[PDB]
Amino acid sequence: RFLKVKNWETDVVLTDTLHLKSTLETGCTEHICMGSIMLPTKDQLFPLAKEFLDQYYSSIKRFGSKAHMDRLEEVNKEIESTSTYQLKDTELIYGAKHAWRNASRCVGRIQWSKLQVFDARDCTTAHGMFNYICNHVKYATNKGNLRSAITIFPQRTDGKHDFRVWNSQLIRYAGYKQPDGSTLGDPANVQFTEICIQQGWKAPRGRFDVLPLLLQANGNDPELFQIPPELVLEVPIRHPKFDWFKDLGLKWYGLPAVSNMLLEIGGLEFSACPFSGWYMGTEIGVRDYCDNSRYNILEEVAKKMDLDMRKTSSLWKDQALVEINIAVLYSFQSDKVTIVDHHSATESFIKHMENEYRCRGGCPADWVWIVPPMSGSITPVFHQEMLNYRLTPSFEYQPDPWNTHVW
Amino acid sequence: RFLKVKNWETDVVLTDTLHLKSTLETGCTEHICMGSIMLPVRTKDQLFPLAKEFLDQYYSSIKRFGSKAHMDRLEEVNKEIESTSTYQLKDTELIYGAKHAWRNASRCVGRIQWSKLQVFDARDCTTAHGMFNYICNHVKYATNKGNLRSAITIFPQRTDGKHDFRVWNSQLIRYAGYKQPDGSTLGDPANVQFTEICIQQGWKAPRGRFDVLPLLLQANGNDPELFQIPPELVLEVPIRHPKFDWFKDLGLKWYGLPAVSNMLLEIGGLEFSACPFSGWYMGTEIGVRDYCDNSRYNILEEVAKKMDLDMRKTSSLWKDQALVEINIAVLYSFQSDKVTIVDHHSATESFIKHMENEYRCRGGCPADWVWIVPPMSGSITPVFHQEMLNYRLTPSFEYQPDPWNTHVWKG
Ligand code: HEM
Ligand code: HEM
Ligand SMILES: Cc1cc(N)nc(C[C@@H]2CNC[C@@H]2OCCCCOc2cc(F)cc(Cl)c2)c1
Ligand SMILES: Cc1cc(N)nc(C[C@@H]2CNC[C@@H]2OCCCCOc2cc(F)cc(Cl)c2)c1
Ligand SMILES: C[C@H](O)[C@H](O)[C@H]1CNc2nc(N)[nH]c(=O)c2N1
Ligand SMILES: C[C@H](O)[C@H](O)[C@H]1CNc2nc(N)[nH]c(=O)c2N1
Ligand SMILES: [Zn+2]
Repeated sequence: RFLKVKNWETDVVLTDTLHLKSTLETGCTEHICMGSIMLPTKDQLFPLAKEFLDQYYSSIKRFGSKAHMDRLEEVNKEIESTSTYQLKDTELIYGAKHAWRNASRCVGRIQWSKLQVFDARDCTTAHGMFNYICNHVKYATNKGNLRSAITIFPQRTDGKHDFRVWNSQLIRYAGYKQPDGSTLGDPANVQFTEICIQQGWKAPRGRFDVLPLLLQANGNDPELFQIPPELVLEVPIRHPKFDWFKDLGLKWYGLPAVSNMLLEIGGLEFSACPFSGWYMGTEIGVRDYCDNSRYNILEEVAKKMDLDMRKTSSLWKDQALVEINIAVLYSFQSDKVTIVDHHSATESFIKHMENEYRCRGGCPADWVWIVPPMSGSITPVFHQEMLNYRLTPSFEYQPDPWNTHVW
Repeated sequence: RFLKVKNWETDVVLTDTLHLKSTLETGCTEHICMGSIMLPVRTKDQLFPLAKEFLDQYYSSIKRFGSKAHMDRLEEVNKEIESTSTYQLKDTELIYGAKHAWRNASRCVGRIQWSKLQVFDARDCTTAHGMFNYICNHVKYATNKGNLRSAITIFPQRTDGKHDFRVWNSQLIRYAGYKQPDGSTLGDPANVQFTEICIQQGWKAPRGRFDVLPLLLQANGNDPELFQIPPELVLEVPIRHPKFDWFKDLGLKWYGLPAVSNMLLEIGGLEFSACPFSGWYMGTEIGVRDYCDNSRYNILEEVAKKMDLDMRKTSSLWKDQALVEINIAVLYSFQSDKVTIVDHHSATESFIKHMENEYRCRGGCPADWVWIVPPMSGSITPVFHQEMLNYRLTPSFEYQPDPWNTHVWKG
């Protein structure tokens, strides 16, 4: 019930108490561990609200004050007559900041407290959503000096009037099925590309086609919008020693911006709440470029390096993987667009973790997502035990909305 | 109750029923996942059910479940337990048991090999010297002049927990580590404490960077005794790089035989506290872990220096670049000397085919993703994208505390 985590490279032991305030379920039992599964009324709403306001008022050093009790009352009365309630601004900011503080999969949480929150709760149409979004993108991009941010659309009401961003990320490249039967562009987005084309998008039918936004206001059918090209900062990818690298025609976008999650604060659900930070190199260089199911360019790169591709044991995939990632890092840096490498990101999180242990009594952390997808055991997170548990406020993953929306 | 695992790369969906036969606890609950925690005298009473569970498993596997031969053996074990407190495994059962402990080892990527396992029965061994002989024979048989064969040697079972057989070495073959007065370390820093116990026990230590440790051997609850493995039995590979010629002058070598000797084998309720086993290396174990862990031989800097990488910012990926070359070197070296080795690409791929076979034939394959994914290049190996369920089946191998923490010195 008080739990220890050991770092096996340093012998630092941390004691976790924070887990006891754990509320949601993990998917694990004492019989089966699900650590590597990607997806494991007025009545219920008041405890949730209470649990949240309690932590808020504690955080502002006013637990059990006149102002604390007064708010519990007001919220309680609002639920009883309206069946929901509204967060104060200051509460909203705190909820969003803490949702990221609680995100057990996120290696970049050292920054959780620097999050600019944009209150789009007064939003009513897809056009409003687009406007808010363009502002988010421009503010966050900051000409390349990236700033973390989240934009929060109106909370779920009765589930029939949800605001949703249909894209999974604000900025993503189109994927298209080809005559030969292979894939042009990003295969991750085939399904969504076709929907866009089917909503009406004039697809340029290229390899790095920035997709249109699909915006749903008040549970209405969604509409398309192109993001002003001048707002989409992109980076052409070159190697600091391989001259031919640039001839591959590779580019990536500077702004990672998750747009499909559901944000839960004090029992209220914000179903459209797109957020953005900045890339860790490996997310582009390892996953976007190299995954079998993604742009998958290892064979092409390995050939240009004239490596021995006859046997897996020449470690040609590995050698090419490193060079691809040097190139991502080098390009972003050369163009002055913020990026971090896995070494410094993981070093940063270790410091963050130790901060959260002395300041908060722990830090939920999912080791399967925290350890980088290349060079695992030479980053310090590999040797660090982590406890994974669900705390609220949180971000949850949610069903791709076309399986869920009626047309 | 059915459970599905998905492969995100292939979209193959597998159904696990096997987890229904799981008994030991994981350490996880519905409130907390312990999946990355390294570590998350028996009684007459609990024993016959454990025996019976095991023996029903054995008899189903040979297609004699319900046979007279099965019921006779149940009653026979029954009796033996009540009159003597324990029981003895037949040869056939011991072999089956040791194969299934490997089969159920959810952290092992090598399990495609599980049915090929040479079992050596050392249950007549009564002394340390006797243990040494048996271990020497194991090492010679498994080494096989470079053409490694999987094997395990099984020493007599625990009785009252006061007469335990133990190999104090954590692997049969490992290098010493010596802490210097100045805080540096010569040899393997993992093995420094154990090396101190050996020096203390009387070992004369050459004090260099790759000294093979002496076995420390405990028979029958007795104080352990020192023994030198015959050096002609210790196959070693000097490490060189196919393109870089300065690599060999780093002075590096490694032993060919990976052989775990500190674990506990449990079969039908019995505890074998001494069951050293051995297979062959996956190259990243030496390349990534042994050489490049910071707490081990820590050679990334020296290798990047000699490679003249830009070492002034981590974003050159100098560590990553040096790591690949070392790993190329280890696989090159083993292969040139005809010592069995598998790379991580080929080992993970075999494992996914093993894993799928197991779902079709057995109803599951428990697997610990945190351990199965190699410690480099994780995401370009197909295990990365594989969902896995982790659960504890017996027969099983178990960590046991280092013996020098528990032994009462007879003096
Ligand atoms: C400041 C720079 C940031 C870095 C370097 C970063 C790092 C990452 C990384 C590497 C992942 C794994 C992504 C994957 O492999 O799919 C991740 C996941 C995630 N991060 Fe961050 N993050 C940053 C900012 C943010 C911000 C601003 C938020 C929200 C406010 C956030 C919330 C999340 C969440 C909820 C996940 C899990 C996503 C999922 O489950 O699909 N991160 N983070
Ligand atoms: C074909 C040769 C084999 C290969 C390539 C292989 C591969 C591996 C690797 C890479 C590990 C992880 C070690 C680490 O990174 O800490 C491992 C763990 C393990 N393997 Fe194997 N294995 C092989 C044969 C065997 C055999 C013969 C057995 C026993 C019969 C066995 C049982 C285990 C156990 C119990 C663990 C976990 C050890 C622990 O918890 O410390 N393996 N396997
Ligand atoms: C089925 C499913 C569940 C889930 N939680 N998330 C997904 C999305 C998959 C999981 N990894 C790749 C893909 O996610 C990419 C979007 C997350 C990227 O997250 C960030 C956010 C940042 F701000 C910065 C960085 Cl480097 C990464 C799918
Ligand atoms: C605290 C703890 C628990 C535990 N279960 N196991 C350990 C042993 C640790 C895990 N990494 C370093 C040390 O491993 C050496 C033992 C595993 C090696 O196993 C094999 C066996 C083989 F036949 C082949 C290969 Cl590549 C590896 C420590
Ligand atoms: C099956 C496994 O859970 C899955 O492949 C995970 C592994 N770790 C990950 N780690 C990160 N950061 N992102 C991911 O998408 C994944 N995928
Ligand atoms: C803390 C963490 O669980 C621990 O470092 C694990 C991570 N994965 C590993 N995987 C293997 N194969 N071997 C190990 O020693 C470890 N160490
Ligand atoms: Zn778990």
